[PDB]
Amino acid sequence: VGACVLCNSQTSLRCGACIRRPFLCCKCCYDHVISTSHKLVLSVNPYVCNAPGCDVTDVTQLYLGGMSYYCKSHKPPISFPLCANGQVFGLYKNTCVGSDNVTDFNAIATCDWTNAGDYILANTCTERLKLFAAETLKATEETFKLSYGIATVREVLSDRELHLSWEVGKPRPPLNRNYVFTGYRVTKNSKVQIGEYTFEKGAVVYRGTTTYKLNVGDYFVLTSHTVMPLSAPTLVPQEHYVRITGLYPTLNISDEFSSNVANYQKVGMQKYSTLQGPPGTGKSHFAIGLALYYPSARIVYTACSHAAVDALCEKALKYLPIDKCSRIIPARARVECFDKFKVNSTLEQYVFCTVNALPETTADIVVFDEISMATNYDLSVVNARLRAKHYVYIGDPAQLPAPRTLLTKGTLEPEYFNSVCRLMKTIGPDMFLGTCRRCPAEIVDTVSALVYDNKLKAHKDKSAQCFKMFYKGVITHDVSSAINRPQIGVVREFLTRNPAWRKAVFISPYNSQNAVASKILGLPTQTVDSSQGSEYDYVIFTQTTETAHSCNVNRFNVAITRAKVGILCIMSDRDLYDKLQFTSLEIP
Ligand SMILES: Nc1ncnc2c1ncn2[C@@H]1O[C@H](COP(=O)(O)OP(=O)(O)NP(=O)(O)O)[C@@H](O)[C@H]1O
Ligand SMILES: [Mg+2]
Ligand SMILES: [Zn+2]
Ligand SMILES: [Zn+2]
Ligand SMILES: [Zn+2]
Repeated sequence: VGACVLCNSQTSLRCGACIRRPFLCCKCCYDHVISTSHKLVLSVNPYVCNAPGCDVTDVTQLYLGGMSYYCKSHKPPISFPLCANGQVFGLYKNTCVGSDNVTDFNAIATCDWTNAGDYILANTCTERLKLFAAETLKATEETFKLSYGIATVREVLSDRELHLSWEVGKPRPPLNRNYVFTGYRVTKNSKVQIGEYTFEKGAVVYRGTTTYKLNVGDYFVLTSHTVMPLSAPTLVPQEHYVRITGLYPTLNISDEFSSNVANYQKVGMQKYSTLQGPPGTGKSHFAIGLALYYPSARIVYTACSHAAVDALCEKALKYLPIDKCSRIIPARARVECFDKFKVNSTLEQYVFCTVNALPETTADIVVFDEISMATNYDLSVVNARLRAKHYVYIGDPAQLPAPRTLLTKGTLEPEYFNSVCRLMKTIGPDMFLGTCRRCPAEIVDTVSALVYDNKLKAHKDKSAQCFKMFYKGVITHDVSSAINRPQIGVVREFLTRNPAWRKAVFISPYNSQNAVASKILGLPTQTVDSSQGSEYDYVIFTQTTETAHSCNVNRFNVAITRAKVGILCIMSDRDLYDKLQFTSLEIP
């Protein structure tokens, strides 16, 4: 027994065909079952024909007789429909209102999440539906991981190398660092977890959360996480204040964070505040300075990726007392991340943690950085677990989004990423930093006229070290990713002529190209995903292919805006090459 998801009308009915089983009132249950393929209803007992040897679970055929339910063919003459005239028989069959926006609920519950419009509706609906939509999406995504087959240990070559065998009749997941597996040891009458594992193609290379000596017969499946019911909203009700509440501002502040003191005051004058900033404009710098303006306040810094949280940790290292910081890493995951703070010291003034690894705790201010990669599920988790006085949502909708791996056909705008990005595109951000304080003028001019509507201002001047070369090269593939060796050879010859560029960071859309360029060039390699929130003096980027993946403007924007001094872009698509306001080089 619970509350309807479309009315809040008390009811005992749930839809069994919905993969989330939401409470539905008598009218809503009727409105849903008559217009969709969903016909199973769950009350105290599932509505099913009490006739011996009958299968009818469809509520549209069932009738009530005494204390049992019968189908259309096994019903007595005096028997009444369970679902008729617009309602469904159930507890509280009389406190049933009826929603006007049930058309939305039907589309959300029945869509496969392969079109952008399915995600548009999941962000433009009511708040009660946003939580439901995020549950259905995450459950759909987690259910789609079961379509891949099991991988078992066939042969152990060494430690960091394996031979795998694949469960028949099912496809194989892509082998790279993005996809994390779980290993199991087969016991007598059960199965026990061995840790976390990731695989790459050399015979496969492996790294584990443990040093376990995996033997033949152990198996790996994509790590699936529990979909939790969402209670707290994506955004709490907005409260505006008349003075600063709960916080005591500092008397003297450093000259770096002096330009944000007006915005820092606005943070403490309202329940939640949004800061939109183009790349390299000081959004994360804004977040760490907030701690210095409210020295007594306890701030929780969170983001959706371990990379973005590490970026905040690096800045916090420079500006905050190191003995007041902590990095929250989840139990028994090796995944290498910033360990210059105390690890898993939840009761510190400053806490740096990932969204899905958040502990249930209070804070004075909550800072959510890189908001473009967030989802409504993430926003709900943050309000659920972190109870704070102030919520600061920081990010750039024109940077990396959350991976919507089931989204296939169509283009989703940044305005439909999540409810916080929805505010930034409609009513505007509460705060805004419009001056890029990191990249040279050539990069800023490129991204300003490319994606930021010529509204991005540069603080740095032309460094004259931003170069672009047009070489398609030779594209070679292994399964998921791709490799362009001639484009790497261009960098190799370039690296001799510019010896100040072998400390540079190599960026590429494909991480097989990263591995190949790491072996031949021997440079530090970062993916666009792994470079988020980070800045490097010199960046070398090879586009590798002209595929739709490599030509993504947001992905391309993030990659080239990582450089603070110089960048070299080996482009394959002339459309993006000509839109680069760099200096062109000549072929040898
Ligand atoms: N007021 C400031 N004083 C000194 N350095 C600053 C200031 N604002 C920004 N910077 C520097 O400019 C760079 C950009 O800041 P940062 O906060 O990392 O960018 P960002 O807003 O997070 N862009 P992104 O990587 O998309 O998150 C960093 O090197 C900062 O140290
Ligand atoms: Mg940032
Ligand atoms: Zn349903
Ligand atoms: Zn209802
Ligand atoms: Zn029957």
